Amino acid sequence: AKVLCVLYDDPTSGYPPLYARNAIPKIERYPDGQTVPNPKHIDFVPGELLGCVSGELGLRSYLEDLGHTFIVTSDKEGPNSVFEKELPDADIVISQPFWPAYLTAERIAKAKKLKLALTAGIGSDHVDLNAAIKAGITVAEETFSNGICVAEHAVMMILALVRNYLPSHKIAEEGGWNIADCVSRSYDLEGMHVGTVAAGRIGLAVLRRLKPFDVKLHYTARHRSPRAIEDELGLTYHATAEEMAEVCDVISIHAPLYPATEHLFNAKVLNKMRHGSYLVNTARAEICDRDDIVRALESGQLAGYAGDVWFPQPAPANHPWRNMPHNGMTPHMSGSSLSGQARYAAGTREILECWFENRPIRDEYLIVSNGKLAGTGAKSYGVG
Amino acid sequence: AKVLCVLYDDPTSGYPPLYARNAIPKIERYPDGQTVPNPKHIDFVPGELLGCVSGELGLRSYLEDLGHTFIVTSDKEGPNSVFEKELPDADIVISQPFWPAYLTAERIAKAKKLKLALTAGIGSDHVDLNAAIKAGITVAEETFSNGICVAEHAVMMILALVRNYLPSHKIAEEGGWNIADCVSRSYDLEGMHVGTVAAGRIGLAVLRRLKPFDVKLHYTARHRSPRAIEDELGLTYHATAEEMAEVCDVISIHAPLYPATEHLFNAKVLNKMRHGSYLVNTARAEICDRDDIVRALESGQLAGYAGDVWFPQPAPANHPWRNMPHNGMTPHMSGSSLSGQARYAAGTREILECWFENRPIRDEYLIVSNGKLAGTGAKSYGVG
Ligand SMILES: NC(=O)c1ccc[n+]([C@@H]2O[C@H](COP(=O)([O-])OP(=O)(O)OC[C@H]3O[C@@H](n4cnc5c(N)ncnc54)[C@H](O)[C@@H]3O)[C@@H](O)[C@H]2O)c1
Ligand SMILES: NC(=O)c1ccc[n+]([C@@H]2O[C@H](COP(=O)([O-])OP(=O)(O)OC[C@H]3O[C@@H](n4cnc5c(N)ncnc54)[C@H](O)[C@@H]3O)[C@@H](O)[C@H]2O)c1
Repeated sequence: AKVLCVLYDDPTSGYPPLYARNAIPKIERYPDGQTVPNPKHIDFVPGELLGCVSGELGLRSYLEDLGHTFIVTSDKEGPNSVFEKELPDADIVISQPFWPAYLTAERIAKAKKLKLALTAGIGSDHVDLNAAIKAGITVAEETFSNGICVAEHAVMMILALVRNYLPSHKIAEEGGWNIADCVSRSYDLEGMHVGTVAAGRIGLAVLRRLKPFDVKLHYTARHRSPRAIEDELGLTYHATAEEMAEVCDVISIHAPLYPATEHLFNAKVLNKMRHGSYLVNTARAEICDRDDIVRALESGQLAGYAGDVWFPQPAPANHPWRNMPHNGMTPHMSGSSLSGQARYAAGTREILECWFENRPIRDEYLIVSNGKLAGTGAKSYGVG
Repeated sequence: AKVLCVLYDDPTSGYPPLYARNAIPKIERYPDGQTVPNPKHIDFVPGELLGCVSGELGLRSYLEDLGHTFIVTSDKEGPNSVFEKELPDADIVISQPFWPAYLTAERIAKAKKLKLALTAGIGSDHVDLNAAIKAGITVAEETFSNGICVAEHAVMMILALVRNYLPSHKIAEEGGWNIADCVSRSYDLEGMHVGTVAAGRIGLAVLRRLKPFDVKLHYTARHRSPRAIEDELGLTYHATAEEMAEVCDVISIHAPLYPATEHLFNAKVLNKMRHGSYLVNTARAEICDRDDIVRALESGQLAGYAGDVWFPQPAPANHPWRNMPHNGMTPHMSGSSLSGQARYAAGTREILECWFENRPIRDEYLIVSNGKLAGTGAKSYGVG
């Protein structure tokens, strides 16, 4: 088979990078009991940079020894990119959400050999799922592989916004002190009302991390969580995002992107919050209305916004989220921490081993299978 | 009586600042059961900026209606400052750790009428406690008033360092994407060994917030914390900082500054840490050896350092912690969040009410009284 794999470019300083440490923690299970990936072998040391062109997700020896061809590129934009030129006869396509090879309906039609669209990471919305369903393509991802990474990044951003960390660090760097300027917009998180959109794998991980900050917790969901979870954490449930928006000082988004969540957080919802609220989005950018977020920050309706997700990806140099007021953005990096990469690279290999050996891909990894939403896709996504 | 009060300058934009929100959460009690301050009245709305010259800690009407004189200044450096000029006949001196009016033995000797040195906030190491003891000066601070603020700031900084937030935000602001550059030094906190120096009010708050991140928790103290605490958090105790350094990926300092803790974190301790470890210090700068920290970052012995405390304060524009590699510094701001300010300003007034009415200052607020370490000072500090 031909495996076509799109990864981001190597570090500016070169590959490999100079690693700050020589090992990372050993993770065996996710909080819900799911085991970390179980490929037969891995051809990397956990902690290595795997998600860039030279890193290759550690897959080359494995694929070529079986007689498959493995094409790796970062060049993914337009009909003249390496990606689109190599697409028509690729059996399998792999890319990461951080540098996504979009499989639009038009591209799927051109992909005459495509049978498996494999996300390296979590979130397969860069694939047109309706088109994949119609084309009979399997869509899968490494569920939970980098979910805790996102949960940490989200809680970090909540804190940085509320406490006014980023402008205060700039003052330290620039030679200032200026305590009054630092703290004129600095609040404690303690006692605020904080809500998550969804309490899935990441949403629940965030709620658990927020609990000892002594905030009052809220959430919305497609499907309400068990009573035991609500009792454990002291959750207040809301039937809609609008309802939650009315009562929360901070909201963090943790739902997947699909038609029913597209532009969920637009002006109508933003305006339901109390002036000077905070919004963190480490889910997907288009869950928010891009320009309404800017407008909310310019008016102070939002006191701050932060996230690592953008649309499109990569974000153009002039994307308005870069320099809008009171933002805490990063490029899309959370799930690509070196710790996270170890797990999703291992899961990518695990899935390929199953696929090539005619064994099932884990149900929890499935998004689309045999012409319908399947596995986690059937539980978490919609196509309406 | 004459009250001499040193506060930091007003915001550059003017006073009052434009507030992001009009109200803050109501806190009634601290986690150990201690009640928040109980002055008879407050002359401010919680949420207002109080720690600057125009804010006056909300004290002017209270003091002036009682016939006391109230001098507020930010000018605190040298014998020609408003502070040192007004000092000789001041009965009471108040300042905040964030912009501290240092009471050196020399200044205390000039202060012929000084009977009460009152810290607005937590931590009174800017007062020479030996000289205060000699002169029969009462030293007090508002215990717990901004402890949660510091704990939040410390956990925020831990995440920012480990995850490589700050350089990644700069990339987003500058128009880049560069995922490999962002994540070449980005790790999850999950599964790391994290230790605190002390498990006092702030240290315990930090340990509780760290717990749901699924880290392995350690601490060092002169004596063990209660079994209930160790069991709750799954704590591993170490007799010395050196011992804890050997096993932790991340350490956060939460002990007071006095002779036994001065330069505790010097090369000897730092070199016990594994190469690529992280250190956070929101306690006092001089618990670390300033230049040993710089060199540890330059060599990669530490992968990162962050804190909001410096020496001296304010830090000179050329202070080496500002631009040393891989830092997450802010000016000294954590305890002066608007949320914290409401509490310590209320407590400052409570202490003044007791003092003027000839009633005891709360034992937990006392550091020095009746010529010796007293209250919290006797339990937490030393005088070598
Ligand atoms: N750094 C990254 O790129 C990265 C990594 C992981 C996840 N993510 C994003 O976060 C999303 C969630 O991740 P997860 O691991 O928790 O997946 P998950 O499937 O376990 O949880 C998603 C939850 O969202 C709920 N949901 C669906 N529609 C909703 C709606 N309209 N309103 C409220 N809730 C709704 C689902 O029921 C589900 O419980 C991913 O789809 C992905 O987009 C990004
Ligand atoms: N960044 C900020 O804004 C800020 C604000 C306030 C206070 N602080 C600092 O944090 C310090 C602690 O605050 P707290 O409220 O938790 O006070 P605390 O008195 O409750 O806790 C101090 C703890 O340190 C322990 N300790 C004393 N000597 C020690 C030693 N030699 N080694 C290890 N542990 C030792 C004490 O026993 C005690 O448990 C303050 O003294 C202050 O310096 C920082």
